Amino acid sequence: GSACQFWSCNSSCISRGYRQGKCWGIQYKYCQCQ
Repeated sequence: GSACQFWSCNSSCISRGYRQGKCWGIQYKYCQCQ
C-alpha cells in the first residue's frame, strides 16, 4: 500500500518551503504538499 511516515513527508515539504505536506491522492505511492 502507501509507505508515508508520521512527519518525514511534512518535514520534506517544509524543506521545499511548503505550508504543509499531506499523504493523499490516487493510484501513486509518494506523499505531496500545499
